[PDB]
Amino acid sequence: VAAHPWHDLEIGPGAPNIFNCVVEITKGSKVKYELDKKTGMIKVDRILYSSVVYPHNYGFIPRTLCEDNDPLDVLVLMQEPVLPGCFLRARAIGLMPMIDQGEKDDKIIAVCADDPEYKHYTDFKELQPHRLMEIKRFFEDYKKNENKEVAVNEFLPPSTAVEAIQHSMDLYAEYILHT
Amino acid sequence: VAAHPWHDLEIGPGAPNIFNCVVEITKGSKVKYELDKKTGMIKVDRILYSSVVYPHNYGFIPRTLCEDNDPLDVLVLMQEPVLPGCFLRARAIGLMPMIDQGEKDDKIIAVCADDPEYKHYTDFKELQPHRLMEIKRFFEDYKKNENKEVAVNEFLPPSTAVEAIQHSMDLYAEYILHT
Amino acid sequence: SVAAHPWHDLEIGPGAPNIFNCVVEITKGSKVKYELDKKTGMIKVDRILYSSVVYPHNYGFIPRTLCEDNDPLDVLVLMQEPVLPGCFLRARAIGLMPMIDQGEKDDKIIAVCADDPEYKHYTDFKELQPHRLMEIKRFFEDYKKNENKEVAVNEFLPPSTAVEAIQHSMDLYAEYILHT
Amino acid sequence: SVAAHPWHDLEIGPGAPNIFNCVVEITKGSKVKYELDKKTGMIKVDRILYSSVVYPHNYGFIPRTLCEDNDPLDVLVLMQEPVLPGCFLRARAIGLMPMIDQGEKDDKIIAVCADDPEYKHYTDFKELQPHRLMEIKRFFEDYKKNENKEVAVNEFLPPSTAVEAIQHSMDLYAEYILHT
Amino acid sequence: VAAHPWHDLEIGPGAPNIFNCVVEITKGSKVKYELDKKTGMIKVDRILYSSVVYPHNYGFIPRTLCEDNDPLDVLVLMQEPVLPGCFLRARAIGLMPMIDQGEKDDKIIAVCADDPEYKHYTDFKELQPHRLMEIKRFFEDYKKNENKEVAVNEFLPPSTAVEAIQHSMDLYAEYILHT
Amino acid sequence: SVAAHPWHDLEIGPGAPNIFNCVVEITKGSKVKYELDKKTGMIKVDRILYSSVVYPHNYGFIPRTLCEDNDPLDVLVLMQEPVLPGCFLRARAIGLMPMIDQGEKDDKIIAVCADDPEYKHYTDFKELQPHRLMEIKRFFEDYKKNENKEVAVNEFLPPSTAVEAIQHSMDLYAEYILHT
Repeated sequence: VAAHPWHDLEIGPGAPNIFNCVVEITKGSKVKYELDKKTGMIKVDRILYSSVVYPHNYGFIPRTLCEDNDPLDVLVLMQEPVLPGCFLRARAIGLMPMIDQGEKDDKIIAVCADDPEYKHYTDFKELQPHRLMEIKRFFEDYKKNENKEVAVNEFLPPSTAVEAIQHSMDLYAEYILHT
Repeated sequence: VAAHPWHDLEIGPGAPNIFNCVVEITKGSKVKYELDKKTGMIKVDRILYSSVVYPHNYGFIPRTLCEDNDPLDVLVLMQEPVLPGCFLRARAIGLMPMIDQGEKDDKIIAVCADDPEYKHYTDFKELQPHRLMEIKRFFEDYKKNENKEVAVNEFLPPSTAVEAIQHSMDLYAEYILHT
Repeated sequence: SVAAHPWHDLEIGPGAPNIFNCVVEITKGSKVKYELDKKTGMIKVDRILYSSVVYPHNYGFIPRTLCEDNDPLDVLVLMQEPVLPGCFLRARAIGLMPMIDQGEKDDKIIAVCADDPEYKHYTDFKELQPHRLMEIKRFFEDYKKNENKEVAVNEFLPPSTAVEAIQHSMDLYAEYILHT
Repeated sequence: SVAAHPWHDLEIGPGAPNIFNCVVEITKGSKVKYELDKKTGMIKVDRILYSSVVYPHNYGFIPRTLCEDNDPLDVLVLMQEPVLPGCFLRARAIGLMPMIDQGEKDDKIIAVCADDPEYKHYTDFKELQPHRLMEIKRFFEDYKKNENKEVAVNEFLPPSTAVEAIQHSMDLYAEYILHT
Repeated sequence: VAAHPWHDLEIGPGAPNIFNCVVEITKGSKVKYELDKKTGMIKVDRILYSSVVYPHNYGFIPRTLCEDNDPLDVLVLMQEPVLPGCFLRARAIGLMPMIDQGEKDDKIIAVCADDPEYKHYTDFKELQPHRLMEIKRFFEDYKKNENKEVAVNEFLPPSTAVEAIQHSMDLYAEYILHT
Repeated sequence: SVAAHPWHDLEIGPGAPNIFNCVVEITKGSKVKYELDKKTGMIKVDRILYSSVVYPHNYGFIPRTLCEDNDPLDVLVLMQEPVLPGCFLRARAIGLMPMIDQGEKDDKIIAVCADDPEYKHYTDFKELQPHRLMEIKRFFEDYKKNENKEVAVNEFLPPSTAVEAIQHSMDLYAEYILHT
């Protein structure tokens, strides 16, 4: 009756537009936590190799799968840091296309649907431009001292983000059948 | 063998007087976490709509049930913040009667039984009066900017608190039988 | 060279009244009500707040301003980061928050930090999320309630009103402090 | 107006010796041993503590006091919240903590913040939980152990003894610093 | 499919030399959390009775058992605090022999294998001497105000630590068979 | 006695240039770029950093030093604990970090706190873990990138080079500030 956060937590009734999101990393963290797929526990993947910190809460969507064999990642904008392992309701407001070490790794940019400040945003264009620059720079830089290259491209609108999410929902459901 | 914190964690040998308490919210937090009953995970219910913070650690008693269909809530006084999802041993020292949006929602005021500073308190009357005022004001105010009203009444002695706990223990055991 | 009294010896700045130096007294998230000690220029604990509330933003005063209550003009400064009490920064007014505290007028400026890349581009409080304004209003209405003190907060007024209030404080300081 | 040396230029306050201004040097929870630099009035890092220990409460000194060790009288201030080094607050003595540090006497006041709603009503250290007193004693016994320095802490003495010690420091300051 | 952190999390392929470590206590904490063996949850065992804090992250090795019937404890040196309940990969660099209330209770001193600063240490002798003194003093003192005595002896080299770990791995496997 | 301007009125210390007083402006882990206001001696917010980066260590300046850019000599101080802006500590140089910021030279000292038991025993930057040096270099290369400002950081130079740079700043201060 205790849930594995990727398999057992539901994506939520309003998916793909509104979805449960499991936080892995807190805003301001230098610790890169990640879900351990096997156990469903949080593990330290690494300490970041630069004096950088995550600009926002970061995690993944339960019952999603991508071509890299992991759930779909999400950056969640909100007033407050959230603890790793806790889940929240998020609305997608953009897609951030990236290439990490030659491999495609697009990520959702979302807001917390239960944050009174942020829940009213629907589109990444409504954010201050500096914010977007800060996010882009973070992803370009956070693995630089590991001699890894991350290319970050122009963000794409919510309708693209939501298609990405629906596609990962499909890929997950297709993986669950075989098992 | 991994526990759901409401169903699988025992209430403890000394219940109802002394009980295990699962912390949901840390002292000083603006994040209102709560137990997700289905999964047993911690979720963000909301960010508080006012510039207020929880005055003390806050959570629930495992294997308890109230008329609102949730476990019985507890405010736990102690020297240190405790992380959401962690449990501790608590002694009830009072009952705080409230009405939230017309619905009865009484809460226990407790101390941590393993805090050397606080474990020796047996009654809410032993606390400084200002503390009680601060607690009362918090519950009156924390949902005000959501246009919700919470009436908070005079606190009741430990013997009342312990009856409330025993009653929730009964209501839980009665719910578990049907299933 | 001389170490500065932050009220008297810190300049208000070239862009005033529009953009001005601001001395932080209280950090965002604080339950400690620090204030300028006018005699020494040190920061003092006035009180610990009597409720489980915290300052929603950094808060301080404008140097070389005076109000009828004998104090510099108060400012709430929105920006990404907490700032330490006693440090100063450059701020731009985006509104005025009219209040009455224990029957006395006590208007406060709402501003943004002019050197924060995120917030320096705001010019008007109406550009902020509505919730933000509600949180700020509620704070000032609630923060002295458990001291049985009443604060009424009225609708916020535009930047041109803010700027006029700042200019007036500047004149009252010159009249009462600097020139006699 | 003049910016203040916090030892010399900050007044001890109208209620002294009972209630007095206190300058915080070290914040509750800190492993950094800050101290007043007597020459400049700035705060300096004296050392990082040599053990995994932290100050149990805010700690500082009383302005315009002097002890035989050539320093102001030290004070441990109990209250709800951490206070920043360099800020001052109003405190009430509730006891005296007699100690010997490397063979020299070094009594310290134990006090509460007079403007903290929770703690301002305490008048005597015996009103605190026994554990609190044990933690404080252990801290002072342990905090220099890894520097091979010995501190013996004796049983705490009542407020009337505290107040007498404060009055004496006030007199020694007037004698040695103010009047010559 | 959700893991009990002692039973269900693997010790890791490189054990005993490199092992998964479940953090119980964060660097800087006055809260002594510990694993609840029954549930696999984190619980508050006590608030420390002195004004002391853990000098480093602290936890236990999954699928290990000692003569005191608990998993083997580990102090993990790294740049950053880690949250209770999260696991990480650690390399043993020493054994710290202790006697707690007359009972033998040796503990591993390790580094995080994924911390770029610390992963390159192989031996406790490579640490500044003051660090070792600080650690030793912490264990000698942290239970003093509870009138408990902890004797801490000279640290022993990595090869001893690794034998201790292998032995606890054996004791665990021998306990698992009966069940 | 006089309250001190931290650049002018704080002594560099008896052990200089080897060991020197250092005034912290920015705390380890901070995204706020504080700096000394040379006119007042107060700490001011220069900017909030334009990237999601943080200072890797405590950072400040040496009192009674001058560089061609009209500012005291900058210092990065390694130690166990964050230190508050405006406080001073004793530091030992272990290297020099040569940089060019927007085409202008801007060498900075790398040092350790002389009163931190862990770090006071280091004498040379080569004794630090290689990763530590890479993190520091990357910080200075990256921290102004989103302001479209370029900083090139070159290989670090030994303590004897650091010490010479400090001595030179001391002489330039005496020449330009103290003696005229």
